[PDB]
Amino acid sequence: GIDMNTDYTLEEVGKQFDVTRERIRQIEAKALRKLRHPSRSEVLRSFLDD
DNA sequence: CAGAATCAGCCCCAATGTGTAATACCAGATTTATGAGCGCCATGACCAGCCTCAAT
Repeated sequence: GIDMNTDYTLEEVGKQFDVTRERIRQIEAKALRKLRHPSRSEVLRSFLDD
């Protein structure tokens, strides 16, 4: 739910993008892995107050 | 000329407004909590080539 009124489910997103649900899942997992890769999001890691 | 009436002037009585510096039971109806169940977005496991390199 980023920069929009509401979020969209994975199936509606796949339908809008003409991409299967599993391919959408794999692309999301690749994006999450790339964000978990180091040398990035250092301020995001610093955003924890514990 | 003195009389008292109905109007302004005057006066007594009531009213509000102020007061600082950090019982009993009976019956009939309703609802929240545990009963399971359909159904599913998303977890874990494959599995075909287009996209990305090598030797001659």
